[PDB]
Amino acid sequence: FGEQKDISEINLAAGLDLFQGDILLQNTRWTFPIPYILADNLGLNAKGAILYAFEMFRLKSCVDFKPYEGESSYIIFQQFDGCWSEVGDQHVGQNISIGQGCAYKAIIEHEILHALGFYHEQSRTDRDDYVNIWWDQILSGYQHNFDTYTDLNTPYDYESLMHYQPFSFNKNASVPTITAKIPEFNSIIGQRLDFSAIDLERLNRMYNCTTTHTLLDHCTFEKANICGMIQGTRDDTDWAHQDSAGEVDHTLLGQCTGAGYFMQFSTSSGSAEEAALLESRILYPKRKQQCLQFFYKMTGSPSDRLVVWVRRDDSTGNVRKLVKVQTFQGDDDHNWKIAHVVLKEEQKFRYLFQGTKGDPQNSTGGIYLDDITLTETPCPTGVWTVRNFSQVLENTSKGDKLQSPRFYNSEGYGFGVTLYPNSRESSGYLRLAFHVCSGENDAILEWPVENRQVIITILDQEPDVRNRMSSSMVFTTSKSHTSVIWDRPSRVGTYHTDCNCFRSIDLGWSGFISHQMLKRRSFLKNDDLIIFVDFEDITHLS
Amino acid sequence: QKDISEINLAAGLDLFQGDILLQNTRWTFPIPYILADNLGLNAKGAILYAFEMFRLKSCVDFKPYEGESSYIIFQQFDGCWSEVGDQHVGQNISIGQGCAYKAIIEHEILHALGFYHEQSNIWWDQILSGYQHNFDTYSLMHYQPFSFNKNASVPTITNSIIGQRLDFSAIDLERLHTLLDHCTFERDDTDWAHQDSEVDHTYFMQFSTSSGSAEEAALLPKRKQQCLQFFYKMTGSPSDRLVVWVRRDDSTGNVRKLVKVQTFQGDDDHNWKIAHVVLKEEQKFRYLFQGTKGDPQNSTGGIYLDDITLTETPCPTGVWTVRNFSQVLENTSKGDKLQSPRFYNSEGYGFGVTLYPNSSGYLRLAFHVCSGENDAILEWPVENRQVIITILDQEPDVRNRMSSSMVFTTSKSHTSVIWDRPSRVGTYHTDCNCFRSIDLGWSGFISHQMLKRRSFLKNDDLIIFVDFEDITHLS
Amino acid sequence: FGEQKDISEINLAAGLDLFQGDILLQNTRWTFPIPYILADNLGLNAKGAILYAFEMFRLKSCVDFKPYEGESSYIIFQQFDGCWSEVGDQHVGQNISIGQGCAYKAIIEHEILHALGFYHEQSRTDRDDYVNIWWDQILSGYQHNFDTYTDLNTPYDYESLMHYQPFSFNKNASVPTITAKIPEFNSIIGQRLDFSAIDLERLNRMYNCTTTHTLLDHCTFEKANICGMIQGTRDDTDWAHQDSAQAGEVDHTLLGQCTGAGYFMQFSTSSGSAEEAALLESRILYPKRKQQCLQFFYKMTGSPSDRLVVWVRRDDSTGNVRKLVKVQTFQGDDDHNWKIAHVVLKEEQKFRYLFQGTKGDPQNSTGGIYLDDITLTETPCPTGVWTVRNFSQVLENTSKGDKLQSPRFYNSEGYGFGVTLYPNSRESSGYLRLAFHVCSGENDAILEWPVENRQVIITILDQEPDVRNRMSSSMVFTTSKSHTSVIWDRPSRVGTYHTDCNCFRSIDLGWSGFISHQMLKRRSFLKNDDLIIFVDFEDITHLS
Amino acid sequence: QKDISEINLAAGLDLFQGDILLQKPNTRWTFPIPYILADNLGLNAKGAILYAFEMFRLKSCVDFKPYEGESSYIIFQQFDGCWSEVGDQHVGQNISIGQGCAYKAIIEHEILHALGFYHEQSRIWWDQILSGYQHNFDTESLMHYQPFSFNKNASVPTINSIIGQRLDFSAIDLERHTLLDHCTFEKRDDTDWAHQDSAQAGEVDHTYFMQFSTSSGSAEEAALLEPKRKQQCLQFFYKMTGSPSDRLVVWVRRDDSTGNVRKLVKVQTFQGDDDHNWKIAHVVLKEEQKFRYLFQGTKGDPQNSTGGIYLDDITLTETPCPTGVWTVRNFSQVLENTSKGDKLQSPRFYNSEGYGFGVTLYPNSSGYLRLAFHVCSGENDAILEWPVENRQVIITILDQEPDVRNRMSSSMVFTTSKSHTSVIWDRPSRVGTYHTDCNCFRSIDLGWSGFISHQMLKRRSFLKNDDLIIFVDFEDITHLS
Ligand SMILES: [Ca+2]
Ligand SMILES: [Ca+2]
Ligand SMILES: [Ca+2]
Ligand SMILES: [Ca+2]
Ligand SMILES: [Ca+2]
Ligand SMILES: [Ca+2]
Repeated sequence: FGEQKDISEINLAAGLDLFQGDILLQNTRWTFPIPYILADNLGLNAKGAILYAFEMFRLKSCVDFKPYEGESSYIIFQQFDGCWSEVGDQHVGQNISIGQGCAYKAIIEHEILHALGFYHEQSRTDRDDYVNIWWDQILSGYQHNFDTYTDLNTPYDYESLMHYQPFSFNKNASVPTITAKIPEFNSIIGQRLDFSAIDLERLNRMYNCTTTHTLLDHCTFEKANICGMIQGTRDDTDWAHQDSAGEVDHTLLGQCTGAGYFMQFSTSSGSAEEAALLESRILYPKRKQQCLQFFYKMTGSPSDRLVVWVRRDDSTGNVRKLVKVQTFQGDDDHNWKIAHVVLKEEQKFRYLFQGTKGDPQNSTGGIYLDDITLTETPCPTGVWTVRNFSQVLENTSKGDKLQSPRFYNSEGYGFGVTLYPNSRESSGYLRLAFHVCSGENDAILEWPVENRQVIITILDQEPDVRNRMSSSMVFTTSKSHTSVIWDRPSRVGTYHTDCNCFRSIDLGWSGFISHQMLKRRSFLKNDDLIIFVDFEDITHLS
Repeated sequence: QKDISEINLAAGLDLFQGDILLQNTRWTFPIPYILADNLGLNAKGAILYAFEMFRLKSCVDFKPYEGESSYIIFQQFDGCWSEVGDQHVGQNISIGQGCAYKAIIEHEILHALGFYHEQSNIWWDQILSGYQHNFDTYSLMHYQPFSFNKNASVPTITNSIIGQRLDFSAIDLERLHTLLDHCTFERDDTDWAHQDSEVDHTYFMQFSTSSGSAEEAALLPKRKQQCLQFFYKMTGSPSDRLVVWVRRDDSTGNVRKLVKVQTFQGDDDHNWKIAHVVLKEEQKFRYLFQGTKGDPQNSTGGIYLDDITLTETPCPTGVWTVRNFSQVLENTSKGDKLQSPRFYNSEGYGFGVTLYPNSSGYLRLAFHVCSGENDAILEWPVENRQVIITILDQEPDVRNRMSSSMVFTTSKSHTSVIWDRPSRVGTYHTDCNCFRSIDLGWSGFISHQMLKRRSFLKNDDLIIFVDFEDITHLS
Repeated sequence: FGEQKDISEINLAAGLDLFQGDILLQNTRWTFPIPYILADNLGLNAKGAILYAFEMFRLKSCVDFKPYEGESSYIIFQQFDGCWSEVGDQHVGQNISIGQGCAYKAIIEHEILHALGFYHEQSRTDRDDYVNIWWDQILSGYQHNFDTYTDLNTPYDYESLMHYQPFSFNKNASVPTITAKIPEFNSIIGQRLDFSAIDLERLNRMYNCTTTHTLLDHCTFEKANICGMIQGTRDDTDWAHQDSAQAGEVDHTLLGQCTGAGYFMQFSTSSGSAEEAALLESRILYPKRKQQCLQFFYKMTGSPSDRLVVWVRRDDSTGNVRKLVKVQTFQGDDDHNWKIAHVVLKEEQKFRYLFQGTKGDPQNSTGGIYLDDITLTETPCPTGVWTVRNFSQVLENTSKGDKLQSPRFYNSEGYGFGVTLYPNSRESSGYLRLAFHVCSGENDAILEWPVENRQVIITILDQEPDVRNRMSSSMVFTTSKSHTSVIWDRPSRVGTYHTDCNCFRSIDLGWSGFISHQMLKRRSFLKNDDLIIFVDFEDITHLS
Repeated sequence: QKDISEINLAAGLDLFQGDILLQKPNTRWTFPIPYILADNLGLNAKGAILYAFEMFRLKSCVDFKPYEGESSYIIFQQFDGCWSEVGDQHVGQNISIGQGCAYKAIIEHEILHALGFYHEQSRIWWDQILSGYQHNFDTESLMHYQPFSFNKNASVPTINSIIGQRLDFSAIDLERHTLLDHCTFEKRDDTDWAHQDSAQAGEVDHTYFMQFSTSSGSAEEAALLEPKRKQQCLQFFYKMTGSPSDRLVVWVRRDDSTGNVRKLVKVQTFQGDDDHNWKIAHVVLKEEQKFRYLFQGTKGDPQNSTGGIYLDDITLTETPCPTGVWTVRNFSQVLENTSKGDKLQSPRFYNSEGYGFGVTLYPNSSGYLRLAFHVCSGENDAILEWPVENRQVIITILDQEPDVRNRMSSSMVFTTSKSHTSVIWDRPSRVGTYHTDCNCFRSIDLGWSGFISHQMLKRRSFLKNDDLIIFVDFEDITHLS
């Protein structure tokens, strides 16, 4: 794929001269939902990436989008030269361009923020206060892209998705055109992760947003009211709200004395098959599917059991009907784990955790919970936790590699992630690459695999899913990838002993994230690197 | 189970032909219906079960009475009766206590749909005085041999079929929504072979596993939910595997998106078997069987399929197949018993069936609740859950089936309360490592003559379906 | 004054039988600003208390209030029997009653939340999951006030100002009618401090609020961008940003409870040349009133010759922020603990606040200037501020009816006054008593006596840096000729002499149960073991 | 400072009566006069014109406002010479303020022409006039021709020591908005202020005076004696012979917003010391609604007091107060005892932005007094901008006359600029000389060697009480750029 280029490099290479690089110039605030059209010229990877960007907006703001219906104003997405947009609505159909390199989540989010009404962060009048502009290092004629002019009463943000990178319109790669007056920020400006917390604040103050479209419930256990959860009465005992005073919480990891709370069910005493029930408050879903994400730990007997249940409506408006959803079992890990459970609730319901004592005569520990989130989105297909990443990074040379355990999609395709901690082609970067694995389904499946989107995402472990800045990369499997890479691994795959399976050649972004960035933004919380991977058919957008 | 003529005689009624109230005349579907508050919750659940049978075997449909010129209201005021024919005005149907059995309910509804009795030799000298007019002239709709009878030693009508209470006969259905597909058979590496009687369960489809490479394979709605039923056999390696897949629409009108639904793994029972798979398809789709070779050298047989059906109904919560039932019925004295495996419902209650092949001249089934790993999250005593026990008619076409069924609702009135948490009221059995409740059921569930009568004992297998569902929402 | 009564007791004493104790049941959301009328029957203390409640709404939400002027829907405040309101926007007229005894901040805030559209927390459909109703302990014929009657995806709030106290409609004072299922919350339910965080979240979701009318700036320094502040270029050095991990350093935001987190600004005075300085400066701020209060925490361990100067830079009338004006000077002294400062600004045009540090004699200084927890609000600064050191040790070492007295403060007119604190209240076991008194001073000959129609507002500062999440306890009264033992005549006549001020103090008047000890220990009121009290004393004759 | 006739002669101009432009029924202005300050007009000249307009508003009903497109507007520009068109032309008309015309009395002259006036010139030493110019003599006043105007030989006047003054308007020039209150006293508390008639030796008025005695009664006994702009200056003369513990407090009572004036705000406190002479006080008021000023006298120690508090000559103007004030006692003795180049230095004064400054006085400059401004290092220096530029120095010798119509205060103005070198206005610790009296560096003095003549001081009331009172102002005018 190659290193992701900045929008200013793309539009310069495309021979454009729009105002401020990506802004085109031919009462101006939208009324939600914004009508959209994905045009036929727009490539399949770009269509998929645009719909992934819309899910981020719904998870983090009140912004929403719909297919066209004969409405007054609308956004048409097309594959023209360069990445560009027209700032604010303009009352008859406006056009966003995404083409020949623009198909990245953060670049599409950027072009949509222009259409919502935002200008560049560095375009504000008070740039001369926060950043230096090296005018002698800007390319000839392109100085006009650094001119200024709108009072939402908010501070200047170096993390803003709407900021230029240190090397924008730059005549020699050795010397940046922009530098921060606070030196720590020189490696922050022009990030391509996600919306900053100040970007979401400004979007919400401009559009009177007070709630998001796809977040139902969120609980870190840090308030004594336990987020309005309730304890069972028909069960033998109760969950204790503990305060981190030989264990640490996942919200703060014991870095704070007193602060830091988690729920515990002690398995070291009492009768076998005694249980404790923790239940949510009544929730009202707005989609057919939800993902319950939580962090848990087990140290007791292997026979101890954390079961996830739903109690849903009886169709008469009484929340009485139980259903058993997933079971987690005790083992030898003894560290905090991430769990995902797919719910499918179409009517009002509650989520319940049932801890149960398996062998209390041979247990000296228990079950722990922290950091719950419920979203109205699909759950990540594969999740890979690399323990002790800092030590992995210090013990590996350039071009040493780790491989995930084998994973499987809904159709039954097998796949995995290869991690190189010290990237061969990019010194000081981590390289992630995607490979297909042979499996028990290879005869019912189609080959070569095509039109499936791969989404790889490094999780920012921030407890509030709104403020997470997770790094993501996306691609679509195509016959144009040759060495065809995606043919049945049996014919061309390099055999591996650890799965008794054939792995395809791996085609992945050489620079996924810098080592410097990995250190910050809670990505390596607990020194665990957490990678999400999705592999899904997008042929229906064609 | 008492007869309708007995129930109405015991109620002290004197209706036309024993169960008709005499106060064009054909319905327009769906029939608008209202369930009265007086009507029992157990009766309401049984009435819904009867409605499902009507939709499955006939065009007849039932809808809530939001507004219509004519409709049916079900009452428990006095005995069991139904005015014959649509009255052009809202009519009335009575479901007497002791007549909640599904058969009795289907009978009353057949009168509302317009039927008179099938009999309408008669021994007039054996009839009760003052009831001879119920035998005047002018199947589920026939009198029993001892209807209005004065002396149990002699019948009023002459035999063993008449006044059956299984289901609609094929003639009752001929004289009168939820079936999608049915078949008796009469990109992948290899094909399934269509083969002839290695005897058919009804022709059958065979995928051979005795040759070639490992992991070679062969491939063969109006509501929200469906049940796929099929018969299968495996004789190859225990490594061999039958997989059930759905291919569904991607919403562009293209059935392409695969989803894996169930896997069946080879095992040492080499007989034919019955499987149920729940499909949850809300758009157009296909069901696919993937056969796959697990270890060809070790394998000396194949995978076989026969008697497929797909219905828009919930799959049975547990299924038990008692093998060599003729030999079981011979090998058991009165009060010898068999117990099913430990099944579970959606709420996680554990349960089973106890069978006593010699009850006199009847088989006896009884339901019991087993302790399970969910006993702490569950509610006790269990109430307002309906139990359905059914003996399957193995007839492959679901329209033609006359499956025996019985029903009851768990209630604090059942004492010896039988339904409290089994660890406190029940007794420990080593064979499940579990506590079993007292067993409650019917001493007369089916006659030994009946099991022989309608191919229930095909392959000498007896197949029992059991369901245990919360019906509190009807209250 | 006595103990503050609950709204249920006040209406029950008035013999009323309203819906849910305080609702009158004669598109239903308001359009801001809400038109209001303060009726002629409404007493002077109630008028002053209602205007004080409107300033809380403008600090914590987008709610705002304006004069009648002939609009179709308006709130009329009147002095009928009981404390009660209608619910929502009638669109014709709405009466809210601030009866006798209703004139306390949190009661007026409650009635205004009813008019904004809120019902009680203990009447929700899910309630029976979260609290127990002891039906045998309710008074005969009042059980309808605990019946169940709006879904915003918000959880059940025990802290809600809209929740009933444990003894509401109770037949026996020893047994509660309500108890929380989570047992810690039994002393939280029915609090009368302020809006909870969840109360404000629900108010803001229901009205599409994203900002507040009277907050201009806030900064705790916990983000490395220093909340949009900038360093000076014309000065001699820079302010550092320090992490509280070093021995002998501690941030005011988290007080080292967290480790590897907690930040403050430092200017070192332990080296360099005399009269070197450093500037730290705000973003460009746009005021919407004539007056502002800058509140910040500071500490000075350096030479008593070191100086912290607050400056403003304001617009020159060309639209360029260039004109400097000097505002306040703070000097080094021997109290090395954290201190609270308040500086009044009077800016009518866009401006920037600046802190200048200055090194005086670094030859003999081993310390420096420290800053944390800045806030700027469009409200008048507190007239007097009293910090009681080691309060937990004071509370343990004092007996019942021992006392402490504040320094002597002055109001704008020049009246001298102070606060008397009794840590272990005589009349209210487990409470702290605060009481006001007037002190003789150098202005007693120009001032009017007996002092009447002035309003006293006493507040205990919650110390939470983000002003939207403070739950400060506040109490109010108006000086009146009825107060006799007249208490408010010139202190040299009616007072007693005190050797500590060489002055005369009036008889002290206030609330014996000002706050419970359990409440002070729960929230940030005793942060660092400093208790911070604010007091105000202003003329409200113009509301008459 | 040169005369206007010399400035227009140096420009080589030949205008009607030397400074009137004639462009060709009855014409006369209707106030306020609309005006424009042109972009070509230098920064010192813009500031000097605005100081001249405050004199018009302080002394007359004349007023000035910005352009609104009416038929008549006056545009001020930097052409050659100082000149004007007499009276309203009924169209836009121009005033020229050339190089050297920035002095207030020259601007006041050109404006008097714009209002409509002619010189008092009337039927002169013809043999002393420059060849050809004789027509400019055809037929205290500011407009009166200077004695040496249109003169061929500096040894002899053409036209005695009063004529052609450049102080201010005479009373007669005013005879041909910003004063609120004025009193010379000549026409809840414990006791009263005594109106007193100067009948006791050693107790004489500054002009009758108001007296609060401190030699009897109890301590802390008191007596009380009780707008079109946002800001006002209360000027008064006071004296305090009593205890150093005695106080004079200035208080304001303002409208409470019901229309009743009851609220009291403490404004300034003045404290007794061992200077028993009359002092001049300035108190800034900031009143936007109706109000009363109050003086509270208070007895500090009646057991160690043999005197009192005295007040005289109150005035209240809707203008900023003077930034710094200096009172040179016994000037007549100073002027006799000093030689050429002996000096006195003012106490350090601070503007609103915090720049430290002062004045140097040389009493014998020949026969003139020399005043010069300097910047002093102070506690703010690190935070201030340097070199200081675009701040306007005004130095004024107050004519002590209590009625503000009758004052003729000598005033000079300049604007700090990088062009001033010997840059004089850089930070005094870099470019100045250190002094032990202030413990501070002082920048090089810049000012006028001929600020006023010793003759002019005697004629006016500047030397009342043998006090010379100097006012100084140092304010940012960058916004006029
Ligand atoms: Ca936690
Ligand atoms: Ca067959
Ligand atoms: Ca801090
Ligand atoms: Ca600096
Ligand atoms: Ca008096
Ligand atoms: Ca006088």
